[PDB]
Amino acid sequence: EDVYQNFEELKNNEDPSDYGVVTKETGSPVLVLAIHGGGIEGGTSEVARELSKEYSMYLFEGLKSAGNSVLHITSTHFDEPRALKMTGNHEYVISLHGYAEEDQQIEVGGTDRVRAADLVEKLQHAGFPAVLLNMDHPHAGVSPNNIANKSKTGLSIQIEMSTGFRKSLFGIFSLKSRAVTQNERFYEFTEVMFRFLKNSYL
Ligand SMILES: OCc1ccccc1
Repeated sequence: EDVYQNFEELKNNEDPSDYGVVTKETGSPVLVLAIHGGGIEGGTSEVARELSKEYSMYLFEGLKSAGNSVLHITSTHFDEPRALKMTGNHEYVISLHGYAEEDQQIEVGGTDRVRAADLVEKLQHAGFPAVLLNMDHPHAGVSPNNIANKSKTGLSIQIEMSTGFRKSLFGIFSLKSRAVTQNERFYEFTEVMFRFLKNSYL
């Protein structure tokens, strides 16, 4: 159970300095969506920002020194106005999440079954620990109420990265230092994603 039921409630309860909405609009068919950025799901801000070099980006970040968990709003409740605008303006959505787990794992779901399966094969071939989630899996992200699915097509890829995988990409795993300690494994991962996105969306 999240602390807030929707963005209007979070905005009325939290100091505006303690979160940030960040957008990059390029006209790319694909939107990179990270609604749990900053301290909420650590490392999702950095993966989103690197992919935004080629793709449109929506980022919601928790910027508290601690207690960013209160800023988590589940995808089916996430209705921040700039997110509703940007998802509606794009053909396809890749949505970035973190979940709690020490082992290195990437769970791939979403409504775009063909591209989710292709992404898992490319990650596995490239030596990353990806599994495809199917429609009855809890992390599937197939709800029409899911922010990632409110696009022109309703086709999404949901990328859920374990704590262990996210911690593997940074010298220092802090709000302050992830963005300036990205390692060789961070660029190898984002290169596989750039390779996949250029090929899979034409
Ligand atoms: O310069 C960042 C970047 C890396 C790989 C592909 C596209 C862009």
